[PDB]
Amino acid sequence: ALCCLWSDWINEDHPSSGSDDGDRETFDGVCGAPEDIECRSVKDPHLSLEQLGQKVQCDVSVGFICKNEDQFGNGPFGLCYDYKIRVNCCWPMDKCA
Ligand SMILES: [Ca+2]
Ligand SMILES: [Ca+2]
Repeated sequence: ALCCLWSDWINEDHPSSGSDDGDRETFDGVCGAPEDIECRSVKDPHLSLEQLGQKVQCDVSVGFICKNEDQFGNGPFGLCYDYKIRVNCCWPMDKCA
C-alpha cells in the first residue's frame, strides 16, 4: 500500500572533480528519506557493487561515498570509478491509482 518508484540517475560529483578526492552522491532535494538506493558505475552500469570490486559506502542514510585513497593501486595510481545513484521513494497508495 506504499507506492514506490525509482528516481532518475543522480551524478553530480566525479572522481577528479571538486575538492573531496572521491565521488559522493546525495539524494538531498530528490527524496526526503529514500526507501532504497542503487549505486552503479557510470561506465559499467550493469555491474552491482558486489560485482564491481571497489571499496565504497552506499546506504539510505548518507547516500553514496567513494574515497579515492581507499581504492586499489600504488603510488599515485588507483582511484574511484565515477558513480551514479538512483533512490527508491515511496508514497501513499492513493497517489498511484
Ligand atoms: Ca570529486
Ligand atoms: Ca559521480
